[PDB]
Amino acid sequence: TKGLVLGIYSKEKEEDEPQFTSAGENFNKLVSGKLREILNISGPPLKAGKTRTFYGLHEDFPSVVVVGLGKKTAGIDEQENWHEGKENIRAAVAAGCRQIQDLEIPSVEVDPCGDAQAAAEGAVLGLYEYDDLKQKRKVVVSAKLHGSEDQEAWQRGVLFASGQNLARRLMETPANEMTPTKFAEIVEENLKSASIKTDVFIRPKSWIEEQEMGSFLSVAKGSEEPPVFLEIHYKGSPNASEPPLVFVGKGITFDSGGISIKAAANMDLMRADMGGAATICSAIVSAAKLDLPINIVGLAPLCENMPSGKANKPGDVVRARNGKTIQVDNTDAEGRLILADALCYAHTFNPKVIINAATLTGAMDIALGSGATGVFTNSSWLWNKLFEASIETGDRVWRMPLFEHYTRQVIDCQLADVNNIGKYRSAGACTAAAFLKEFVTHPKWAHLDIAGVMTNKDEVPYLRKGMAGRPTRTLIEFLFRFSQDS
Amino acid sequence: TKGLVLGIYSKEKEEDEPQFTSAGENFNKLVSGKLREILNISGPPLKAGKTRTFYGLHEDFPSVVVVGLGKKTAGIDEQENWHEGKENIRAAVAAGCRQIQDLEIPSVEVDPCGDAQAAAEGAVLGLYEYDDLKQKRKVVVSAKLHGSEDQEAWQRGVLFASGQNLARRLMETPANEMTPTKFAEIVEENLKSASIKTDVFIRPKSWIEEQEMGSFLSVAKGSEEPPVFLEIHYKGSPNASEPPLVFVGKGITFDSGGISIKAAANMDLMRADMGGAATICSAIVSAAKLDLPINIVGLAPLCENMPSGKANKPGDVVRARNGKTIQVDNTDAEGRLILADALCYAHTFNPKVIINAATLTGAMDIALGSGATGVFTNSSWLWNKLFEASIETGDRVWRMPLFEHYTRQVIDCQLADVNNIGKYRSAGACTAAAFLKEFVTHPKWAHLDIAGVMTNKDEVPYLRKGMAGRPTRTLIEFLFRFSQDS
Ligand SMILES: C[C@H](CS)C(=O)N1C[C@@H](Sc2ccccc2)C[C@H]1C(=O)O
Ligand SMILES: C[C@H](CS)C(=O)N1C[C@@H](Sc2ccccc2)C[C@H]1C(=O)O
Ligand code: NA
Ligand code: NA
Ligand SMILES: [Zn+2]
Ligand SMILES: [Zn+2]
Ligand SMILES: [Zn+2]
Ligand SMILES: [Zn+2]
Repeated sequence: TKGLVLGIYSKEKEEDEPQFTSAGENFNKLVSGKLREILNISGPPLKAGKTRTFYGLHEDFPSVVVVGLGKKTAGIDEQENWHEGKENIRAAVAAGCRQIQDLEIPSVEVDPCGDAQAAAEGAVLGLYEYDDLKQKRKVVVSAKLHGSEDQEAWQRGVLFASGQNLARRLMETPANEMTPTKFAEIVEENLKSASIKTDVFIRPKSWIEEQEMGSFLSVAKGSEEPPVFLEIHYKGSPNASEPPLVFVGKGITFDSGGISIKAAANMDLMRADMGGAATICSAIVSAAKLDLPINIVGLAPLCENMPSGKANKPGDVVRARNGKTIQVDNTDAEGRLILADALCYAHTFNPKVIINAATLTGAMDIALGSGATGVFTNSSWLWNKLFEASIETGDRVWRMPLFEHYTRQVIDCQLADVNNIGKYRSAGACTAAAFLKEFVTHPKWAHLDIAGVMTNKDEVPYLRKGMAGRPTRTLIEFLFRFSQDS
Repeated sequence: TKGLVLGIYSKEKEEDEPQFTSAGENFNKLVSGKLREILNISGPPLKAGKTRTFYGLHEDFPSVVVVGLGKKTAGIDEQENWHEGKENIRAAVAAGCRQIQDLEIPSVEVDPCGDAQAAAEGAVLGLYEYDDLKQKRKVVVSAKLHGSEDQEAWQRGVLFASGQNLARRLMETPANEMTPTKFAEIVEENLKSASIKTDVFIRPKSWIEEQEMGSFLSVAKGSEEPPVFLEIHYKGSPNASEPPLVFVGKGITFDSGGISIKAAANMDLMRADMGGAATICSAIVSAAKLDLPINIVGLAPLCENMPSGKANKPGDVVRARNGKTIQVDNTDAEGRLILADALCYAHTFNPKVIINAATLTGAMDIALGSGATGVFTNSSWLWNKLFEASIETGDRVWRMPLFEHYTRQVIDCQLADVNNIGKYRSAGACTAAAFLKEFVTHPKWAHLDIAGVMTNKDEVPYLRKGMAGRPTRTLIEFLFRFSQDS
């Protein structure tokens, strides 16, 4: 059994009937107009993201799912900050593929819908499900481009989507499996499979201690799970000495909050508190697969945050790699602690830019939810590049303020140079960002608080319920454009 | 006794000593160099916002307070989104005036510090205190410009600051005094004192019922305090038919949350839940005092949100003026309910723009705190105008997303067209904004969630602890520039 997903646009006022994509019209022609005929008979027109299934139209395609693509000329939506057409395609195709999968069809050919990359992303992101630990699973669906004219674009979409799906897998996987060591090993095998122009160092605790990362170590010690500092190098630049772009990701494989223990409700989701590491590492893996002509370094401090007889204690003062002391008033604000040391280390690479990602604050979720990743940056150039890339990917970013106003609230510290929690409970994502900035001197640094986009329920149509792996594609697009432009 | 506030800048590397402002150097000359001499003797240089008091330098000024103005050439700070020099002046002067007041001196002359408006704002905003109900009060200080060359700029500052102080007074005043009726009467007398080219209508409940404002009425009915719909007109345009700019403000004189009752802790601050009305009305009063050549309409639905035998009940469905039904799942999300009707009414004026302000969500506070007012708008032109004005005033704004992503979460309603609370608890300010947008069809609408800037502790140096009256000056500046530019 082989399924087929075909797109149809919303009817324009000047048109007598909704128009099929080129593939749709061709298939209709192939079946002597039976597709149009049955679609007409089926009832109301298919709107954006809606689907309808027709059976027995062609011996090779017992199941044909037509999906609504919305307005054919839908481009950049000035109000939504994204290319609407691409988003329509991703959603429609995802919906179509899910329908094919529900019919238990193992193979599906997908209409490029005028944008093969978007179509591929919809199919690949849409079909993804982390079901490795389930006895009962949906049929594995192999999605392929319908036709052979948009191959590179289609594969580009598969690549981008696969990068995000890698992040989703890493985030979704339970923490007892996805330990710091396991995460590092999976990223290592993926990066090495992507290109041999790579180096991966799964730095052990001894190295971390040697690097004087007391902040990171303070978080890790509460747990019996060994911490690791993942360092990955992708040497894509023609010039080996070319300064690299450095990505840093919060890799808390599991966050119980530590002594400042979290509430039980939905704490299981904290297995994705390493989403920052997942997204930046996956983006680098994808950059390597794209063979981007740039040098990139990925840094991911990985550990668990657990309560125990040797765990971080509220009030404890720890020393970051840069010598700055930190008062750990709340052990559940551990992401900024490990990032302090990772960000310090990031400067040793004399990077062109430093971008960190982290499921850093619930405040970010309360601020923008899953609508967009919050971006704190001291460079409007960098903000604009990330923003422009997000318009293309649809995985939106929204700028958040890096004001001294917030810095003042974290450096007002009773015992040390900086407190790991603001003196007020307001603007949690902003004070967390201000804290990170105290460990950054680089002129082009961007902090992405992805706590709000850590999961998906139904907000992003082409992502099934679960860890979202956002905004991996936006980072990939950013890297791609940087390798071409910047 | 008459005090004197003089400014001194931070020493530049090329300078041999920190430089006084023109007024400072002149005074020093007047006292034969004794000011410089004593300042030198006093110790370390005065940094931005710091002050030092010197006594007996001149028979007419027994107390002279020198204040640090920071870098003389401090201009627009690209990272802080404000004119740093103006902010330095406001803070320094406020500090100086507070010192003069502590010395119980009733009159103070203030150095224009190279920017008389900023100096005036610092003095007027800085000295303000709502102490009408206190037996023990600080000495009333009369601040005046030192010299007579920067009079218009100084008075402009006093005007802007007075506008904000009016908002602060309205917000700070206890709700049993600042009732809907009282608020309306105070705004009325202030607007009428500002210009005779005005009309004020304190619309009674009967009018509100006539206007079919069922949403607004649903909120008000729980309380015995009569609701009023304040409608103010400022006819500043040379052309009476010139479309007006319409401002709308949430005027909940007191919010107990209603049946969805609030927690006791700090609920007293909800006497400022009419801050939206306070800021937009005050801005209009100030626009009138500035005699801006534009037509402006101010709309402020005013009422209390109280629990009682006839109060809004969770689940109740009310009908807005535009016929849209609203499911009131949480009676404490009442601001959007009254704004729905006010925003609908705003369209009847065929306005050029519609800007509403409201202490709408705690989510906004969690998002940006008092760092900046969150601005939701469907017009980048409008956003940019507000942003540019905020750079000048220092009362910053930060854009927040108006995405369908959030709309979907409020129109997913069990009983009606729209639910007054999102289906998820994330992005509270965004879903609240999305709710408002369902009552807006205008192409240039901006919603300002000022919940985070409702109060000040010490974030804004020139504002004493209490209701902040923000971002009144930014609205005034916006209006001023619009009357000149747009
Ligand atoms: C998503 C983050 C990172 S794991 C997180 O859970 N935080 C960070 C801080 S916020 C915070 C909460 C209360 C007082 C001070 C800060 C602690 C914890 C929390 O919200 O209680
Ligand atoms: C500042 C605002 C306006 S008065 C406010 O207090 N809200 C608005 C809503 S948010 C909300 C809270 C829980 C569920 C749904 C929405 C209710 C109340 C609150 O936070 O509990
Ligand atoms: Na995980
Ligand atoms: Na009040
Ligand atoms: Zn935590
Ligand atoms: Zn965490
Ligand atoms: Zn309320
Ligand atoms: Zn309220």
